[PDB]
Amino acid sequence: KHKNMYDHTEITTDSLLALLGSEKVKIIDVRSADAYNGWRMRGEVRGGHIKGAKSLPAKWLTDPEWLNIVRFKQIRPEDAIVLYGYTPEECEQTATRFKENGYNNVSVFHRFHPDWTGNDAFPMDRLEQYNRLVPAEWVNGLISGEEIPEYDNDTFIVCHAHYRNRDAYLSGHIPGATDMDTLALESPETWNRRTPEELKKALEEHGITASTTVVLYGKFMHPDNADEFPGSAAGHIGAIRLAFIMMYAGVEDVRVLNGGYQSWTDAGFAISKDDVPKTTVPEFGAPIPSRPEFAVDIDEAKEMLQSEDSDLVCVRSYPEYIGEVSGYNYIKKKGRIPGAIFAECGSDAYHMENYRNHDHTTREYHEIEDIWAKSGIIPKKHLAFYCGTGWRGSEAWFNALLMGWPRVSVYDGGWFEWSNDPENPYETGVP
Ligand SMILES: [Cl-]
Ligand SMILES: [Cl-]
Ligand SMILES: [Cl-]
Ligand SMILES: [Mg+2]
Repeated sequence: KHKNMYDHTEITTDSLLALLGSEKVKIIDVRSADAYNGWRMRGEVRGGHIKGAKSLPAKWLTDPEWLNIVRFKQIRPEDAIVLYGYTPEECEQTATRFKENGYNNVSVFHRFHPDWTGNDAFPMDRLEQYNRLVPAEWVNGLISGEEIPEYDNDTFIVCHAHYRNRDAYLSGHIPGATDMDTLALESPETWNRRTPEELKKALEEHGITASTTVVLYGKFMHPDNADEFPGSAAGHIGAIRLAFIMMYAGVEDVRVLNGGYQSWTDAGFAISKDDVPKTTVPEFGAPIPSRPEFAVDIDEAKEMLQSEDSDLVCVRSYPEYIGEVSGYNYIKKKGRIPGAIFAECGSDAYHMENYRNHDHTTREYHEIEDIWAKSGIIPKKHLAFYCGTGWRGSEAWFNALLMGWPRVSVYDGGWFEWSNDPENPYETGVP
């Protein structure tokens, strides 16, 4: 009876079942986040995670901040740790890593697949709209013409988003993908979505119809506030921003590659440097916008601040929230919209650390859900997420949409439109 860094105790199905409600037990899913979200990556008939399990992909073992990731997930040495993957062998390195860092109660559950996934009495959970947030393997099957799950279409396009930075695309992109400048779908004057006529033309010239499956992704290139356009380096926020606008416009099937370009190269797939010409289409095929409820403008937003069942969700940084900085080099006004609920995005206007993992995949949705709930951000309300100009609001909105929330919007104008009217009230300083 000694602590063994390399030999791990197995916990049986019956023991684990009896512990599903224990507050002192942490069930840890070491598969990829996409499998955790619900993708049936090994052909299992029930996808998702053991009910109550947290997500800690073994892929993160090479991250030097691994222990800080564990600690901010509130996984503590006094907890009983139960690990599972598709196989117990996939858990061994994670089990050892926990034991090397002072975690003495670590078990491996051997029978998640196919035992747990294959019996409907064993409770599981999943991200309700997981099929909109696709893994790299799905994209690779799509462009290769292979059969893939959650796809019944015959027309697709892979779109590499960027803000006036074609080099983000030309320096390496998914084979066959074409680039879309974010300026194609949003106006540099208002930083809102363009008019219906402009959206129709822009989508057609990029080869997109309403019945085209659009797969969006961007390249993270370490945004720097010292640069004139830091957004040129936050390509995957821009991709989700464009996903919002396309879904607003009326593209029926929009997917986002979870984690963006890094997920493609982390999977080891081939990259291309061809400047792929556009294959235009003549008619978009649906009235624009087909889903106008996704977009909230300033008059409705003011109404939502007065309504009991509605709220605006400020997805800005803390220095922006208290009026220390405006967040952007082209905005002078500092302050915040009075009455909005704060949901801190991350470090600045071009980072989403509170909504992402280190590899830029979306944060474990239960964590987003629970933090939001502590502030009264809940699905029974009509929610309009916003930020400076709508990029971060769109990513927060997308995370809520993935959870299946029935009334979530982006207040497009954000602080930029709000503060451009001097008659609009604003707060400043620490609350
Ligand atoms: Cl949907
Ligand atoms: Cl990004
Ligand atoms: Cl604000
Ligand atoms: Mg805007």
